[PDB]
Order: sequence, then C-alpha cells, then structure tokens
Amino acid sequence: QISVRGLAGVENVTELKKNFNRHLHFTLVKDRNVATPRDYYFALAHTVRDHLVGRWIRTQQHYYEKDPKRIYYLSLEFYMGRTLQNTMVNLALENACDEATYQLGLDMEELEEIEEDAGLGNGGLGRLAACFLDSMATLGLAAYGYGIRYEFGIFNQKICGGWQMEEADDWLRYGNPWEKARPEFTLPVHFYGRVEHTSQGAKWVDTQVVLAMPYDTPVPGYRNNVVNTMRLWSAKAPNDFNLGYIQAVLDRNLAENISRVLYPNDNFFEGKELRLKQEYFVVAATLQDIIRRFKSSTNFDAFPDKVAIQLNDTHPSLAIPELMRVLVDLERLDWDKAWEVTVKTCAYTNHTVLPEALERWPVHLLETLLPRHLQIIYEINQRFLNRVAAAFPGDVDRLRRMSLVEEGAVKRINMAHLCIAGSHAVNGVARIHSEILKKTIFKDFYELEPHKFQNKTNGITPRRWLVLCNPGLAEIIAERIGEEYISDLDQLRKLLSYVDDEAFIRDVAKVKQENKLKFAAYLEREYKVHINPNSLFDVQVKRIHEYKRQLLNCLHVITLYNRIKKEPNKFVVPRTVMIGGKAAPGYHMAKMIIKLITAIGDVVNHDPVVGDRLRVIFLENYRVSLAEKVIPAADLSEQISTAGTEASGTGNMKFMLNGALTIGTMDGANVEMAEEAGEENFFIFGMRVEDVDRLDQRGYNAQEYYDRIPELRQIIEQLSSGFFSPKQPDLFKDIVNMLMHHDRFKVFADYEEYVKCQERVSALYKNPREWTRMVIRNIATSGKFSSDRTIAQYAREIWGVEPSRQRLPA
Amino acid sequence: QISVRGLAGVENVTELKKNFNRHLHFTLVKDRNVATPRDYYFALAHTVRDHLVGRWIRTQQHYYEKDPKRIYYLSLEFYMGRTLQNTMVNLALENACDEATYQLGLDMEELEEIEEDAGLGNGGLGRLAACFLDSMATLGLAAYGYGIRYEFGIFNQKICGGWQMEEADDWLRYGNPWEKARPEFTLPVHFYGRVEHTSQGAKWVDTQVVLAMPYDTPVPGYRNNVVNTMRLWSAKAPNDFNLGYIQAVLDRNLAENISRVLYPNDNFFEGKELRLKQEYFVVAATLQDIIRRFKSSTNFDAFPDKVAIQLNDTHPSLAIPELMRVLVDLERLDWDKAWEVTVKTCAYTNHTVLPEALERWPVHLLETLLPRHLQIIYEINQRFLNRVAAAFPGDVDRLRRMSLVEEGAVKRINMAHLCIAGSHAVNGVARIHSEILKKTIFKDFYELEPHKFQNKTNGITPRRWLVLCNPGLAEIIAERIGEEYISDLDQLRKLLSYVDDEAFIRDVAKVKQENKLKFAAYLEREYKVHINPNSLFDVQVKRIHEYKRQLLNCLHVITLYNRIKKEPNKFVVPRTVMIGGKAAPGYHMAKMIIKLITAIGDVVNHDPVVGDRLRVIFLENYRVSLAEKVIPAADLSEQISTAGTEASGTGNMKFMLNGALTIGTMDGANVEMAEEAGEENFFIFGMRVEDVDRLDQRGYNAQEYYDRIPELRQIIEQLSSGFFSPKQPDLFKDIVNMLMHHDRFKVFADYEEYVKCQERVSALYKNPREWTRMVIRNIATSGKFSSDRTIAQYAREIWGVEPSRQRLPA
Ligand SMILES: Cc1cn([C@@H]2O[C@H](CO)[C@@H](O)[C@H](O)[C@H]2O)c(=O)[nH]c1=O
Ligand SMILES: Cc1cn([C@@H]2O[C@H](CO)[C@@H](O)[C@H](O)[C@H]2O)c(=O)[nH]c1=O
Ligand SMILES: Cc1cn([C@@H]2O[C@H](CO)[C@@H](O)[C@H](O)[C@H]2O)c(=O)[nH]c1=O
Ligand SMILES: Cc1cn([C@@H]2O[C@H](CO)[C@@H](O)[C@H](O)[C@H]2O)c(=O)[nH]c1=O
Ligand SMILES: *Cc1c(COP(=O)(O)O)cnc(C)c1O
Ligand SMILES: *Cc1c(COP(=O)(O)O)cnc(C)c1O
Repeated sequence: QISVRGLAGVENVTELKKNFNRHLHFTLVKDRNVATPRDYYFALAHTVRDHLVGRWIRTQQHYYEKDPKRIYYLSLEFYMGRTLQNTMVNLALENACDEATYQLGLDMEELEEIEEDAGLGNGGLGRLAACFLDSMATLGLAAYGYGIRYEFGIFNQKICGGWQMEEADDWLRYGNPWEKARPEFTLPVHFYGRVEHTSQGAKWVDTQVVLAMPYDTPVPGYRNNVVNTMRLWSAKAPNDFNLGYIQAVLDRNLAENISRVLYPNDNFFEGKELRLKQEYFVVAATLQDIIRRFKSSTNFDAFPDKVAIQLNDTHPSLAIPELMRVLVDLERLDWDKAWEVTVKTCAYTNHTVLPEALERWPVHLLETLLPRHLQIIYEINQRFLNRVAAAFPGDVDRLRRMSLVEEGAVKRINMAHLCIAGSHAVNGVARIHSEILKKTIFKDFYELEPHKFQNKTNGITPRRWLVLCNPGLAEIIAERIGEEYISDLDQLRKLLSYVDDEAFIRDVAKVKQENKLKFAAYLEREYKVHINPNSLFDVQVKRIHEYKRQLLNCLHVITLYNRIKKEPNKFVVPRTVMIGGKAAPGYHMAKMIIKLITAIGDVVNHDPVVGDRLRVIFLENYRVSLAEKVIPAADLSEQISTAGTEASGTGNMKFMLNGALTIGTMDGANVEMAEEAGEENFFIFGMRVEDVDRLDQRGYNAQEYYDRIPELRQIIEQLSSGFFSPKQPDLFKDIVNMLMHHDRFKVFADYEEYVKCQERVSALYKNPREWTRMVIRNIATSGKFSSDRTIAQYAREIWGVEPSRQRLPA
Repeated sequence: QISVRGLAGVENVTELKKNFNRHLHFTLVKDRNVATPRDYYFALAHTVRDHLVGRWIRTQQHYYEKDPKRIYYLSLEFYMGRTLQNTMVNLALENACDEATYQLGLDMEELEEIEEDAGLGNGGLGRLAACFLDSMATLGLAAYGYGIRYEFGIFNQKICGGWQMEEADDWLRYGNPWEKARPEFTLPVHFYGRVEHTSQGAKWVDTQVVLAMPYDTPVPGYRNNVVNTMRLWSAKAPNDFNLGYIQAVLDRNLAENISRVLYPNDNFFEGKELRLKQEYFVVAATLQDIIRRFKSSTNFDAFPDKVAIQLNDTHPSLAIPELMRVLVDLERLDWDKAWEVTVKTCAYTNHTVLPEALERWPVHLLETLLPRHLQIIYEINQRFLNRVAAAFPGDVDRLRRMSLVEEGAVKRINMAHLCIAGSHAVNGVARIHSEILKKTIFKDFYELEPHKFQNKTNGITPRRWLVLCNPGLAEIIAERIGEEYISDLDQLRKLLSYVDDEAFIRDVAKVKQENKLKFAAYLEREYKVHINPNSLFDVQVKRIHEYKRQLLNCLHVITLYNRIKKEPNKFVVPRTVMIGGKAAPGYHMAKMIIKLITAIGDVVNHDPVVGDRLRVIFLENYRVSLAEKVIPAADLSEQISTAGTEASGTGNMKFMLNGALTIGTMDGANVEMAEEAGEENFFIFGMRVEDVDRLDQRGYNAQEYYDRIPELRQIIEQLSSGFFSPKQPDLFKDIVNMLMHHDRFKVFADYEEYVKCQERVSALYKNPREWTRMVIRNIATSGKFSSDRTIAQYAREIWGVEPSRQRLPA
C-alpha cells in the first residue's frame, strides 16, 4: 500500500500464508470453520515471531563471540504497549503481512486491535524505558532490559457515573506469544534472616528464599537484524516452602505475590513492604545474572569495563549495596576495591524534584527485611560523610543535609543520596531539570563532586511514535526526503525547505484531517459519542496529577462555556476538548478532578445554545495503544505544568512529531522544544521558574486573583453553588477549598495569561494555511527529540560505548 | 529394534528429524550448542504432538457430523503419568522416533525420563479413570473425561531418617506441551448467595462468581486414528473481583485456590469446605459444557439418548441436583420430567464399603455454600422416601436407614444414597464387591430397585501396562501369536499351547531376568542401593493403609529374619522384599508403618549373618512412572488385604499381566483372577469374607493368637522392647497397641496361614522351570482384565452404545 511499509514480494507473501495456516492448525489446533478473530491474531503473531527467532539467536551468539561491554537497564516499569505492529515495522514485514492476510480474507488492522497492551508501567518513566530499549537495539548496543513480569499491569479504567472505577488488567489471560519462559535460569533471592559475623567476613543466614524465574522477550532494532533481550523476573516459591499440608501448599501465594501486581502510583512514594520486596527481588536476581554472564566471558577490576548498570530512578537503588554485598561477602574483595568497582559500574537517572515522590524508606523496614544491606548502607554513609567533612571542615549542617540517613520521627534512608554516592554519573532528563537539580535538591552533592552531574534530555522512538501510529505522515515525508530519517530524525530539518510548498502544505493538512476523521469514528465505534471533525482537537492526555494542572484546563473550558452563554450568536472557533489519564487509586484529589471533568461535559455537551461549538470528552482508559490513536489526531497539545515541576515530559514530544501545535509553560523539555522550533512557533505562557520562586518568597494568595478577575470569580461561584452538580451542591467543595487555600501549584496565578494565549491559538486556527505552515516548522525541528539521540549520548558520555548503525547478517 | 514398536521408514525418520530441529529452533529458541537434555525432550514432545493434532481435529469434527451419543466421565482424579511414550505407542511412532533421535545423537530413553508425571490422582481410583480414557478411545466411543487441572498433584515423597516428608509436586514448572488452553470456552460457576422464590420459579441470587477455564489434552486410541479429549478446568477470578486496590488484586488467590491442589487422601473422607468447592466447581462447569454441546447438535426428552454421565464414586455426586437445578430453574421443566431425564442420564460407580471413606457432608456446609442444591436434595429425599413408604408400608426403620439425610450430632447428607436415588445404574468394581454391596450397605436399595445394581469388574489398559512398560515380554508374545492381542487381550489364551514349549519357557524367564537386572541397576543409579538380581523379588506397592495390611508383610519379613538368625547355616531362598507407597499427610498410623519398614531394613540390611539372603527396601515416591519400572521386574505380587475390604484392586492385574505370581486373600478381583488362571496357579491364603464375619460375631481377640503362636510373640516383644528402635525403645508402642487391642483388620488372624503360604512360594521358586510354567498360565489367562473388556460392558449394559474397532482415516 504505502512505501515505508516495505515490499510485498511474491515469495514472502506465499511463505507467510503457509506459515499462518501452519500455526492455525498445529499451534492453535483450529480450522477456518471454528477460528475466531482472536485465533487469527495469534496465528499471525506466531508467524511474525518466527521471523524474530533466527535473528535473536545469532545476535546473542554475536555478543558472546565479540564480548562487547554490556549495558543493563534496570527498571521496575516497562510500558511496552502492543508488540505485533512494532515487530512488523522493524522487520519490514508490514505490507507483506497486510497482503498475505488480505489474500486469506482477513483485515490485519482488525487483528491488531485484539492484542492486549503490555501495560507494565504507569506513564512517562515506564514509557521512557520502552523507547530506550527500541533505540538501544537500533543503535547496535549489547543491551538488556531487566524488570518484573507483573501478572497484573496498570489497572483498566472504567468510568461509572463520572467516577473512575478500577479493574484488574489480566493481560496474560489469553497467553503472551512474545515471551519465552526460561525456567532453567531460575535464581534464588533471599529475604529476612540475620547477620552472623565470623572469623572471615559476615554471613547472611536464616533467610527465607523466593525463586526468580526469567521470561525473555525479544527487542528488535530497526531493520538492522539486531534483536536484544528484555528479561523479566517472575516470583516462584521453592517446593519445600512451608514444608496442615493443604495450607502449606496454599500459602505459596505469599511468596509469589511479589510479582503479582504493579503499584499504580505516579510521582508519589508509598512506603509499603511489598513494594520494597519487589525492588530487591529485581535487583538481586538481575545482579546474579550479570555476574554469571561476566564470569562466563575472577578479575573484577575489569568488571566496569564489561558492565554498565543504569538505574531508572531510585527504584532499583538497592543494586548499589547488593553489588557491595556480593563483592565483599561472597567474592571476598576488600571494601575499597569493591566500592571502586561499584561506583564505576553504576549510573543514576533522576526523574523528579517533587518531595512526595522521592523514596525514603524507614530503617525499621530495611532492618527486618534486609539486615545485611542496612549495615552496608550505614558503612557507605560513614565513609561518604568522612569525605564531606574533609572537603568542608566544620560545616556540620552540610553533614546532616547530605547524610543518607535522615533523622526525625522515624529514621529513613534517602535512596537518592545513596544513588549519588554510589554512582559515577547522575543525570536529569531535560536541561532545565538538570540545572534545577544542581541549584536545589542536589546542590551540596554538586559542590562535592561536580563532575558526576550531567543532563540527558529525554526522547521518544520515531518508529512507534511516527511510522507505526501515523503512516500517512511518515509517507508524505518519505516522498520528499526519503526513508533515512526514520533512524536519523535530524533529517526532518530538510522539510524546512518545503514550508512554502503548496503541495506539501496541502498533504500535511490532509493527513491530519484523515487522522481526525478516523479517530472521530473510533469514538463512536467503541465508545458511542458524537464529535465534530471540523473542530480544533484540544487534548491533554497524561496521568492525572495536581502538578500537571488538568484543573487549569478545566477553568479554561468553563470560561469558554460562560463566554458563549453570554454572547450566544457570536462566532467562536469550534473545539473538542479531550482530557484523558488515570488517577492512582488512593489519590483522592485526582479522582475528584476526573469527576469534575465528566461533570463539566454533562452540562456543556447537552446545552442547546452551545451546539457543536464546544464538546468536553474524557478519554477513558488512556494507555499506550490509545495514545497511538489520539496523538496523530490532535491539533493542540496541552503541556501546562507549573514551571519547575515536570522534569521533562515525553508526551509533549509525541505531539510535536505528529503535527500538533503546543500550548505550554517553560517547563521540562518544553523549553528545548520551543528553542528548536523557535518561540514564534510555540504558544508559551505563564510564570517561568524564577516567577514561581518570587511568588513563594512573597507568599501565594489565591484570594487576590479571585478578587481581581471577574470571570475567575464566576467560575468558582458556579463550582461552590452546585452549578455542575445539581443533586450534590457541595460535591466539589474539596476542589474549591484547595484552589482557594492550599494550592501548591498556583493554578490561579497562570489563569489570565493562559486564557489570553488560548485566544491566540483560536486566532491562528482560523487561518488554515498559516496554522499548517507553523506545524511544518514544528515537525521539521523535532529531530533532537528522538530517543536515538538520547541513547547515543548515554552511550558516549556515561556507558563508554560507541553506537553502531551496522546491519547484522540476517 | 523390536516388532511391536512399529516401522522406522526412511521418509518418516527424515521428516521427524527435520521437525525436531524445527521445534528446537523456533519453539524452544535454542541451538545444539546450548540445548540441554530437557530442551531435547521438549523438542521431541512437540514433534510427536504435531502428529496428534490432525487426528484430534478430525475426530472431533467426525463426532459433530455423526452426532453419536456422548459419554462424559466425571472424576476428581485422572492419574495419567507420562504422555510421551504412550503417544508414540498408540501412533506407532516408537521405532521411528527412536531411530530419528539416534541419528541426531540422542538416547530417547534418557529423554523420556525427563517428563514429569501428570500425578492428578491418589491411586487406584485415579488410575482407573486414566485406563478408561485409553480404552474408550481405542473402542471408538465419543467420550470426554472431565476433571480439575490441579496446579499441584499428589505430593512428591521424600524419606528422611526413615520418615515420610512431603514436598509440593510443581509438575507445571517447565510447562505442559500436551495441553491446550481454551480461554474462549470459559464458564462461570456460582457459590454462596441465597434463594429467592418468585412468581414463576426459584432464583439463586447474590452469588460469588468464579470462572472455570478449560485446558484440553488429547487422548489417542490404539492405532485407530481416534483422538478423544480430556478437559480439565482451572479456577480464575473475574476481573471485577473484590473490585485497598493492591489487597483486592492479591485476594484473587482466594477464588483461584479451588484448583490449586489435589487432596491427598485415599479411602478416607475429609469434610473440608475447599474440597466441597472443588467438587461443585467441576460439576457446574462440566454440566454447562454438556448442555451447550447438546443444544448445538430444547428437546430434553432426547437428552438421555445423546448424553451419558458416569460418576466416578460420589465425588461428582452434585451433578444430580445441579442437573435438576438447571432443568427446573433455568429451562423451566416440570420436576417429574426433569427427574426422569436426570435418572436416565446418570450412572454411579462405587469403589469401597469402608465407612470412613463414604462422603457424608454436614448440612450446614451445603446450606451456606449451595443453598439451592440443599433444597433440591431435600425435595429429592422427600419424594424418594414416599416411594419407599409405598413399597414397604409401616417399615419406619427402613425409612430412616434409606434417607439421604442422616440425623444425629450434626445432620449430614449421605452422598451415596443421593447417587443411588438419582442414577439408573449403580455398579461395584469386582464380583465379590458388587455382591457385598447388595447384601450389606446397599441392601435396602437393592430390595427397592434390584434392576439398578450391576457389576463391572475393573481392568487395566494393556497398552501402558504391557507394551509400554514391558516391550520385551510383548515382543516374545507377538512372535508366537501376532500383534492382535494388544487390542484383544483375550487372545493371550492362545499362549496356553506353549506352556510345555522349551523355547518359550526360556524366553519368558529371560525377559524377567533382564527386567530385574535393569531395575536393580536403576536402584543404584537414582537411589544408590545394592541388591541381588538372583533373589526373588517380593513386592507390595500401593498406597499405605491399614486395610491393605503392609503390616502383615512386615510380620513375615521379621519372621524370615528371626528364622535365619536361629539357623544361620540353613539354606533359604534369597529374597528382596520391596514395599512402596505414599501415606496421606494426616494419617498417623500410615506414617508409623513407613517408619517401621525402614527401621526393619536398617537392622536386616546390615546384619552380617543375613548376607544377601534377605533385603528390605522401601521404594520411595511410588507413582505411575515408578510402577512401570518395578512391576515388570517383580516375581511375587503381594495382594493381602483383609477379605472384604479391597473393592477390586488393579495393581494386582498389572502384576499378573507382567509375569509375577500372586500371593493373596480371596478379596476383590483376586477372586476372579484365581478363577481365570485356576486356584492351583495362585497362592491363596487366609480368611474368606465368611470367616471374617464369623470372627466379628464372636469377637476378635488378638491376645489369643499372641498366646498360641511363639514366633508371633517373639516379634511383638522385639517391637515393644526397642529391638528395631534402639535409641527410641517405645517408638512403635502405637503399632503394638493397635495390633493387640484395636486392630479392625485382623492382622494376627491371617499370620499363620500367610507364613505357611509364603513357604510354598519359596519352594516353587527353587524350581525355575515349574515357576515359569505357572507364570505362563497366569499371563495366558489375564485377558479378562483388560479395561477394553470393562469399557465394552459399560458401553453395552449402562451407556447404551456399541464399541467400535474401526480405524478413522488418518
Ligand atoms: C496514592 C496517592 C495518594 N496521595 C495523597 O497523599 C496524602 C499524604 O499521604 C494523603 O493525605 C491524601 O489523602 C492522598 O490522596 C497523593 O497526593 N498522590 C498519590 O498518588
Ligand atoms: C518520579 C517519576 C517521574 N516520572 C516522569 O518520567 C518521565 C520520563 O523521564 C518524565 O518525562 C516526566 O516529566 C516525569 O514526571 C513518571 O512518570 N513517574 C514517576 O514516578
Ligand atoms: C488423613 C487420614 C487420617 N486418618 C485418621 O482419622 C482418624 C479419625 O479422624 C484420626 O483420629 C487419626 O488421627 C487419623 O490418622 C485415617 O485413618 N486415614 C487418613 O487417610
Ligand atoms: C473409595 C476409594 C476407592 N479406591 C480404589 O479404587 C480402585 C479402582 O476401582 C479399586 O481397585 C480399589 O480396590 C479401591 O480401594 C481408591 O483408590 N481411592 C478411594 O478413595
Ligand atoms: C508518552 C506517555 C506518557 C507520558 O506522557 P507525559 O505527558 O509526558 O506525562 C504517559 N502515558 C502514556 C500512555 C504515554 O504514551
Ligand atoms: C495401579 C496403581 C495403583 C492401584 O494399586 P492397588 O494395589 O490396586 O491399590 C496405585 N498407584 C499407582 C501408581 C498405580 O499405578
């Protein structure tokens, strides 16, 4: 059909068809008379999977032969989404499979919709790991992703009566064709017990054992025949576990609960024991696997030359003391030598400055669950503080500020401090974020070891986020500059010479319209809701959180509604406001925000006077697969976090690459995006980080804005009086109270400039040609945000390895 | 290699090899450089499995087309054992696979030892179901086995310090290549709730729902291209289950625990709630599946003409009231019509007369868990008793004796009475057992409905129990009479004309010697224990239970030991006494018996004076795979249960078919075996059922035997004084006390005749030629004990269907 989707050769199509029929028969044990669409999806999945195996086996054999330095990316989250289309894209099998299935009388798109998302993540942090795996494979790095195979991923979100309802994500119900269980590589992990100090060294004894069984999933690079591995551990009880008889067998669940479910929190630390067990479980199994592979290549001096461990936030921070435990207690290295190896091996990536999101574990928890690790952490702290004391003699407050151990009600271990002390590199995820780290929360550390601090601006993979989800745009682009940009996104800059090209301007606008039509149809198909495809698609999709300020968006929507009701026969650019995202189960304010959004829609969407000029829709169950549908259809991307709170953001990059203009604050990567495209091509508004600090020093008083802005006052009175909740007048009292008395994110402070900026957006939308030319300027300068660029920087500046675009013999 | 193992054609061997390499690559994702023996086993299993699929699909399509009457065998146990070799045997692929693997540089026998036993049963009852499935497929019956897919089967038995230790049987750890999950056919099962009586009919509401997911396993008939299905249900929690959030997800285990583990009791009823849930779970899911298939063929009058439900004991007895519930409550049939259909559809098989083994559920349990079923059971009882009252006016005691409801401390439901009332056929499993049923426990029922009572003597499949485990014997037999006997065991009678054939006598004896050498080697391989292959192999393998009297065997062993110590230089036929079997975890006396056996061995096996003249070995972890090894190597089969307690026995039949002579009581099938071979060719001893009754009427006093038998007295004094337990003098006080004061099984009463009979056995063993001729007379008359004969009788006399030996086009 389209160029970028590969060739549909005569031989290959014939081959695909026979293997499809083979799997349907032998693998699924069905015939065309009883097979259902799901049966067909699996037949196709196994057929495509077969094409991965050969490359997968030789890639791993290749690394064994050449023995390059290995990169281990440790993360408690891998937000993978669907795998079928992505695999076809990277193997250049899309058109061939589309043709083969077509000839078999099947619609491949219909089959792709049957696959369950691998929702092993919460949002940005988990998606970043997924994009990174893709880029590492595309750049020929010998990388391995290590995590946990959660039986239940992020919950499926249902909206009932305008409220969020959660239901288990039983994603493995029908089986996972992509994974390969490797029970032969099962490893033991220890918990509890006590420490015994003998003649030579300490010993961790009387521990409870839980087995870690690995499941391997292939990670194909883009058309380079490289297939890396993502290894996820599953918890298994030993067979002598607890060994009345029946009860002993049933109690095995206690041990296996470790890999049962993903904690649904985003940017919020919950110090639960089960979460701590998950963190140590992944770290303990992974390190044994790493050391085993290292020895199968005694000389731990070369360990840092053959191994790089990247910590995705502090979740896997226990890798530092676990590595020390193994080297000191088991391998018998002297402390100093062990510490040198550990620091040169580990690197830490920070993703937030919000205090409530930082991991600070109570000492009594570590004391009971991991007694040996607590001792090692105290020793690390002692030696670290001696260094601080020697560098800043007499600065006693610095000593208490930098300590890994926090004193107070209950003593806690600051995992971020542990990571900085035990890593040779610490990085932020966007320039402004990395600078804030050095000026605020990690200032003392930066002054002690300035060389450790770096920046690695985030990125997204252009395979899934352009070619896969927006083939139409990928096609018209390839028509002008070729296909090389797919693995070298900087080439998009060549599109600048087409900004005045009437043919291109028309094609870009046509693709957007088609995407919007397709999405508008989807909304009626699976959700039954009518929308006007000619309206401006205003969307904000991301997890629900006060710092992301979905509430500011709500204030604007209500403002637009009140303005229409005031002057009904006045023309206004039609808009479809879409907001989607999940709220953590115990995050009350976040759940109230969801209810507010649906409540607004209930009023706005049924007001005769408004007509099709304004619609407010809440996108249910936002996840990777849904993102791939709504992002290509967006006109306006809402990135309005309070300046200084969104470390980077990545959804913002996905919208920019897909033809949507951005309205946002100078926060996270928004700053670099505007810098790349030019501020004139971005809709920037609101307080800058410096402005927020000035307001805090002075004291934020929301009452002042309420008193000076009539339109704002009206909205607050509508909320308090029950205008949006007739049957429950005080339903939103908590929201009004927070906004008026304890809003940490200054929603009112950016209200005026936001509304004004939104007016400028509507003004531009009225001029199709100029709107599209600005879009072209954005797409053309989005190259810097490819995760390929990000990974190349990690490789050269942190891991010490050179990326490669060389194909492997298939 | 050998004839009965099929042809090793040039084309097929080449084909097998390429498919083996294909699976190793694509399925297991490995190469010859990293593949382990387990990897090779799986490659072979998938290769053989492929040969089953084609036949499996067409067999099921065949039944759909011809729509014959369907046979549903409901059982909570299916003791399948290994599947690889059995599949090769039934498909005539053994020699081809042996050659193909040989050419690949692999030893197939070594690979077969890697497969885990599917130990979804406890013993005889579970093994009978497995043999039956095999015979039903071989006889072309449209049969389906329905049970539960236990995550953990019968526990693995370890012997530590002479004591039984139990460990979880994690048989699915490495995956099960034979099964095929069918999540698309998942069905809901209800529990708890309450009954609501509305205008039209009652309704079961407010129930808790548990999903039943089916897993299908193919059951190949012997070389007839028929492949039936064994469908096992697995418990799954609904996704809205219990829907803090984390806890709700973890609590899903509560619902899924239903299919977690097999209750390890044998001939003993344990009224636990979880067991009741398992029983209803299998019945509820199965009946919905049956009705669904029936409708896809409104006219329930023809239901009995298209469906037959066989209840393996009372475990699935809830099928009777569940069928009534569906027909009355859901289909809206009038009670009388529904009852007619139910009775004509159901048939019940009883397997014991021991009071402690009969299921008698407390009403309060049924009341809480299955309120609607309790009501239906009371109604059934009411109408049944009205019939009894009309047939035997004024006989009030008969009414209370026959009631389904037992009064007393706590009211209970007698499930056996429920089964008789709701079934058109009730059968025992051996002639003597079926007669005892009519004269004792079911006497009142027999007098009311004599036509319902039948006998169906048990049998074993000659495929697994001869061809598979003893190819050597199968071969020399085929050499003389051909291969037809494998599916027509009665033909073995032709071997009688060879009883005086010197060549045959020599071959039979040679095969036994080779089997014994192979087993003697195995004992040193996996268990490190030296034994003399020239000694008489005396073995008793079966679950440990007081009624089976392993204790009587122990008394004989000690007697032999004391006699040797008394006259050391006197010649005695060398013996290796082997006893094996598992004890239920909470069966104290059974665990003490195991300890006694190892204790005896500890003394006997290390006494210099005894030498290699006597050895006592306890066969650890007796299971199907071990039975296939030890039975072909046995010389003497111990079947010594107290007359009237072993309903039938099946191990006895396995020994007879494999060339071992039998020493036993006139109990169960032993009676018919001796009748077939001739009492002169059997070693019968002890009390007959009539003798046991006389002793009970008079009162059994063990003291009398102790006072009159010096050798017996000596043994009891050795046990009481600590001769077999130096460090723990009173260790066996419980055993001595039971034997002397409350032995329900009269061990002492059969001691004298047993020892005398054993002397006659030793006398015959000294004459190799005559021992072997008697063996030939046994093998030649074992034809009646083929489960093919048993199933043909069930088909014609109970299910109303004709068996067929017609091949299906492959
Ligand atoms: C799961 C979760 C909870 N919370 C809040 O944490 C506060 C301090 O523990 C509580 O008082 C409040 O009720 C919670 O909704 C958040 O802010 N974000 C979150 O993701
Ligand atoms: C601590 C934390 C950060 N992040 C996000 O990680 C993304 C990838 O680095 C950033 O772009 C985004 O700004 C962050 O808020 C999450 O999603 N969950 C989290 O718990
Ligand atoms: C599991 C089990 C228990 N028991 C006995 O049941 C008796 C009555 O409940 C108990 O007093 C005794 O301690 C048990 O060992 C048996 O006989 N057979 C068995 O299979
Ligand atoms: C009640 C019951 C019977 N049986 C056996 O079933 C076999 C097959 O019918 C018989 O040969 C044998 O005599 C019985 O004791 C068991 O194994 N477990 C049991 O719980
Ligand atoms: C890209 C992505 C995110 C991150 O979006 P932000 O707006 O940066 O928070 C979260 N969820 C999904 C499903 C995503 O695809
Ligand atoms: C045949 C068999 C049984 C039944 O043996 P009996 O002596 O009749 O009780 C029990 N266990 C296994 C493993 C068997 O193969």
